[PDB]
Amino acid sequence: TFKQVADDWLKQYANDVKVSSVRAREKAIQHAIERFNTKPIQTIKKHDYQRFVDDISAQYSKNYVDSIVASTNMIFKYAYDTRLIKAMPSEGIKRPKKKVSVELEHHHHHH
Repeated sequence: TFKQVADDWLKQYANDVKVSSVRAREKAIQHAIERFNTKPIQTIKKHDYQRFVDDISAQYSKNYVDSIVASTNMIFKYAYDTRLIKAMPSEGIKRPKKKVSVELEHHHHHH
C-alpha cells in the first residue's frame, strides 16, 4: 500500500516544481518501492536506507539524489505522522569531515 500512499503524496508535491524533476524523481522513487515491494516500509532499517541512497547515487547525479532523499524522507515521515507505520529509520546518519575540499573559485592563483 506504500505505492498508493507515495503516489498520492507525489501528486500533491507536483503542485509547485519542475515537471522533468517529478518524472525523473518519481522514476527513482517508484523503482525503490518496486525493489522493496517484498520489504515493507516499516521493516526498512537504517542500513538498507543508506544502501538505497548509494544505489541511486551511482544511477543519478548528486543534484537528483538530494531531491530523491528529501521526497523519500517526506513520504516516510508522512506515513509515520498518520500512525500507519511504527518506525522512523533515518536519524543517526552523519559523516563529519572526511569530505573533499572545494576549490569554489576557479581563479585559484591570485596577486
